[PDB]
Amino acid sequence: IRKGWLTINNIGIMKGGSKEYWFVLTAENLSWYKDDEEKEKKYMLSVDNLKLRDVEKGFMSSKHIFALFNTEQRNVYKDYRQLELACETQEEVDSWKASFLRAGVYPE
Repeated sequence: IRKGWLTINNIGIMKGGSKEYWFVLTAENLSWYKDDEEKEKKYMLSVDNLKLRDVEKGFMSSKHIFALFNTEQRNVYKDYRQLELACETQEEVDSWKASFLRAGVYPE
């Protein structure tokens, strides 16, 4: 339902460091790509069995941050941290959060 650039702050330490990925969100799944060519299909998350949260109060304010997480089903991202997603502006974060909620991501 939505396509665009989206930064991930929590990436495995072996390949860690905040990185920007091309992200496609649809009703069924979350698809991550290296670039807007939409070729790699490196990894994905299921829309169902996910929860959407705001970032911790007092956390870094250099980026507009929100996170995807879960505790009830085995649909969790790599067990390193909660999937912290970030954007340059608040509008992009709100757009992504709304798209996730429409897709079927449970709020909080």
